[PDB]
Amino acid sequence: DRPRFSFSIAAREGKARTGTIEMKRGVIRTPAFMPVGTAGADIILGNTYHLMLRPGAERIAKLGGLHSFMGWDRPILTDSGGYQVMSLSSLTKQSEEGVTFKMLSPERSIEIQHLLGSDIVMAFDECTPYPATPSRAASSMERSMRWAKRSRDAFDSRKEQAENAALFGIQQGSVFENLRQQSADALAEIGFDGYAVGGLAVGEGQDEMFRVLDFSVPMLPDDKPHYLMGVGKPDDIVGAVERGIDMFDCVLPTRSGRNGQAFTWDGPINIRNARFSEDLKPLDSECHCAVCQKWSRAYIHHLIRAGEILGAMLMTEHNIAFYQQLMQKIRDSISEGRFSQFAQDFRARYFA
Amino acid sequence: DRPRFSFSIAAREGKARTGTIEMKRGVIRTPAFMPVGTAGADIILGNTYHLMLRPGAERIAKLGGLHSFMGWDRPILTDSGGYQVMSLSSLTKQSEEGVTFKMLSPERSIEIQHLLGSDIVMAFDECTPYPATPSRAASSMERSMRWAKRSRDAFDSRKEQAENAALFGIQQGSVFENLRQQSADALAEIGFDGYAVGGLAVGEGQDEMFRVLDFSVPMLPDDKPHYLMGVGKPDDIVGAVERGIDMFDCVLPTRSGRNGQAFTWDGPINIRNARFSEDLKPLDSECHCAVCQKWSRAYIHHLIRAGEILGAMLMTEHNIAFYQQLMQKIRDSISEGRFSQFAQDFRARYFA
Ligand SMILES: Nc1nc2c(CCc3ccccc3)c3nc[nH]c3cc2c(=O)[nH]1
Ligand SMILES: Nc1nc2c(CCc3ccccc3)c3nc[nH]c3cc2c(=O)[nH]1
Ligand SMILES: [Zn+2]
Ligand SMILES: [Zn+2]
Repeated sequence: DRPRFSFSIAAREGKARTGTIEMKRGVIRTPAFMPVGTAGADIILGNTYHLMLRPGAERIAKLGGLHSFMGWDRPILTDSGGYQVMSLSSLTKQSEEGVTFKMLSPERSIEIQHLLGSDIVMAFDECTPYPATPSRAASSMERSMRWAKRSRDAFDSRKEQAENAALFGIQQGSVFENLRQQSADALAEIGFDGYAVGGLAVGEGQDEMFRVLDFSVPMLPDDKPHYLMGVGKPDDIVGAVERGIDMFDCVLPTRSGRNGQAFTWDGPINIRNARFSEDLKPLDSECHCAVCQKWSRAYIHHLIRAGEILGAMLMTEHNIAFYQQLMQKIRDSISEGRFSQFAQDFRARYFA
Repeated sequence: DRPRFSFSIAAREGKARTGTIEMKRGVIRTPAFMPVGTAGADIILGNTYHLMLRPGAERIAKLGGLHSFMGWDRPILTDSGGYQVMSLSSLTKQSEEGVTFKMLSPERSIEIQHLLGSDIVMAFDECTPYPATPSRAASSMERSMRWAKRSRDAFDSRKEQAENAALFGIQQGSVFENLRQQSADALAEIGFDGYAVGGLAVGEGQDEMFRVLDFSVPMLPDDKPHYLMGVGKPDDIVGAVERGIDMFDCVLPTRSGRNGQAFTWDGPINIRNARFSEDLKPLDSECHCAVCQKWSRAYIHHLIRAGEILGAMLMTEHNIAFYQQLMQKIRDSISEGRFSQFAQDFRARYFA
């Protein structure tokens, strides 16, 4: 049987790495993109915030857990819920115990993720608002580090979870190198199975994010996976892999798919635009996905313009397939020692 | 090679028949349900009214026709467009030449369907409003019969269409037996490849529709397929097959699928209802579709309640699959001489 958690690096190029995470439910090839399970990927995302509200974490456990519920027997990552409460909820009330909204604490977060049955459990953190002064960023980071220890203990107190899932710590510190170093030191001292770079993809722009990644990723344990949360556009991913990131999630493939935007090797396109009404080429000339095997930009443009659900499904299937082809190309080129050439070739074509 | 059009009846029970329509692009097993191609079926529907407006019939021909456009190389039926103009358009203006809206004529209808490339072409008729007085129903029917002859001639003037497609005449006459007889006589004298019962599914209720079918279907040529337009609910189809109908279309599978209603052997259910929030059974216990193979009512209820497009796609896939399983069961039981028992068993379970 596979171990509970084992990360091995098969090849490197500069700061980039490619390898595998072994877990009881399957293997995850890295760098990995992790799509929302609500729709090939090796791991999908559960929506902790939505699930604790409908139908509730207890109801999901009663239904047999998220794997059974969603019909997905491979690994599932779940976020810890505070980021989502802090962005999509009202009348939020924060304190050292946790957050109240209309009480999510480290312990409750971990228990919710346990009842959901997810394989990769995120520590309960505070995604510090951007921008932030040094003092507020430090205060926030210090509380997240106390909350990280409380998450560690809650996770270790549940035998089924401690023996079958994995726990990731989330680095905070806003854009400040010394706070990122302190956060990294505190996490490493607690000890986690993986480490996420939190508090980015919060409006900072790609230049600032890349700058923060430049000094932040090397503070994490090299021998454990690095998860950049909430990122990102295809060029964000390529640049973040260049900076040592192993795992990604982003709202873009599914949000774009529902709003008429398709990702291609030549950049994104809005398929609703009239220039596609008679374009017989598939969404992308090279894409191996099923949509691109059967249908033209013209027919997908027509479905979406007509309001047919089929169109949004075909766009979403293509976008998710495109992201996985991107990750496959990143892994192959790292493994073959030509990732640097690939990144240059990707950006020249993607931005042309 | 298959012929342009050949209908053969393999077995009968009472007025019910089962058999096949051979056409150059494929075989159609009857009784047949014909789903909207905009999403196994043997024939799909093109939306003449929408397509003549976006992107236009000429643009579809420029793109290679509807088979190429939709990625579907099997038969396609198209309606003649007037029913749709008369129900979904504004500022309609009618005359002996045709209908003007914001000029669809028999000749233009046929040419539009030719440019679309459909395999089964509907005569350009007037679906008489319901209810209607004898005099208005007769006037309307008499114009549709003149229009049927004009459709015949337009169809025969286009060599590629006359040699590769099929043309159906549409009986009108509202609920009046003598007008239905006159309409049937006029169509048979013109001569068509199949005959549709038009002017039903316009609000009359199942009792009245079945009454009209009782005397109307036997006026049509027995040796040609009978197409009841716009029908219907599963119990409508079963009863119409009992009355000699061979072909059906209906908005229900796709409209229901987008609004939370799933058809089952035990009747329809609204999956959004709270009673399904913890129901681990598939949408239907017997259904062989992929959705019912993998997912519970509970998870589909959750997707739809959450607004996820995945849910509406899974409901639609199930509903269309259910209709085709219904038709398969009708064909098998007719062919095995137990359709009467089947209809009784279907209604007892469906309405229980
Ligand atoms: N816990 C946490 N989540 C973040 C997310 C959501 C990632 C997520 C993972 C899995 C499911 C849903 C959401 C961010 N999205 C954009 N920027 C983000 C920052 C953070 C962060 O600092 N902490
Ligand atoms: N031409 C025509 N169409 C009808 C339709 C649409 C069937 C159709 C077929 C293929 C595609 C779209 C629509 C009806 N729908 C409900 N009742 C109906 C009656 C008629 C009718 O009398 N004539
Ligand atoms: Zn594709
Ligand atoms: Zn089903």
